[PDB]
Amino acid sequence: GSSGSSGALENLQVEASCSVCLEYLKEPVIIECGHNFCKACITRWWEDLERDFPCPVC
Ligand SMILES: [Zn+2]
Ligand SMILES: [Zn+2]
Repeated sequence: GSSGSSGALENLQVEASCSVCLEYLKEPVIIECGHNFCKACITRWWEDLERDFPCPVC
């Protein structure tokens, strides 16, 4: 029996995470919009050279 693992009780550290899969990453791709996107995701949409395109999530 071991409790106390996850939670925001108290810790000096900030991190982000994808929006689609909601996975924890070290360096999330912050597109123009701002939302977080992982290579696995950001890629699914950024498949073509459609640089000019609105955020999918928004
Ligand atoms: Zn993702
Ligand atoms: Zn967005």
